[PDB]
Amino acid sequence: VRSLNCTLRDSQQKSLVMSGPYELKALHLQGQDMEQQVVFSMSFVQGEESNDKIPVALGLKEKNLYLSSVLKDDKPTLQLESVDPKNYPKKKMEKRFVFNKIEINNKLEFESAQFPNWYISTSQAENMPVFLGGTKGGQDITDFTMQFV
Repeated sequence: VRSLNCTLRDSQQKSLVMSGPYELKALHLQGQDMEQQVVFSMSFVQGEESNDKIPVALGLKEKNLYLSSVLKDDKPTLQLESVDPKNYPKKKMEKRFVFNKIEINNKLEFESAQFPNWYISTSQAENMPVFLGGTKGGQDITDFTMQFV
């Protein structure tokens, strides 16, 4: 399946890092301290494609960990999920692992295929988790830049 290596940064220049085994946190990084940032493998998977809308999976570079959207207390929730390292990545990923990457004026948004209009979001504050957020509109950050590695 075609994959790109990549880092993500929020629209406020916060870098993404592993908090626990299974959480990402977003924080202002600079310097050599930038080593500490998570590289994704972004996969081009089967789904609903327009010029504006590309379905992707987001895995960690050389880990069998994927971002998925899951119901956790009658709320769409972001988790890191372990997968069988022999079976992944796939072209037909399961729907919970699929995000629609939307280009919206040199920025990216990552909409969950599974929960429409829920986005990968970060907090304005330091050291908070990346979450699934349902409100675009000037409180949580929903847009990102992408860098190639």
